Amino acid sequence: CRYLLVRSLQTFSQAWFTCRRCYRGNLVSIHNFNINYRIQCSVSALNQGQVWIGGRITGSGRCRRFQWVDGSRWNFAYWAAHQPWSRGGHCVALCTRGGHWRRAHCLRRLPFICSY
Repeated sequence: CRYLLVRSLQTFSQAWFTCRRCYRGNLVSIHNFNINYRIQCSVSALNQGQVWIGGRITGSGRCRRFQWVDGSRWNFAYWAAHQPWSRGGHCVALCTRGGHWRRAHCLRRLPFICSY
């Protein structure tokens, strides 16, 4: 799997289409700790505090489940302390320090990681 850091600040919806349109790929799915760490290393030189990953919440009410926008199975999560269930939104952002994930409102411009 290859990861590409796009430093331009885009909303989550803009970032997913751009990966598909510019790089023929998707927002990164993260299936284990080694990938999370490799990405963390790739974003450590970002002055931006958070990056978009391909994680989103789907469904309603009690049937709320996490999904990858590439459709792969959700088998790993590296949540920050007090994350998720924070009500901060339906999209997932990786913290550039420590690689821990946080919920963010999809209407935020962040850098993002494509996988290809």
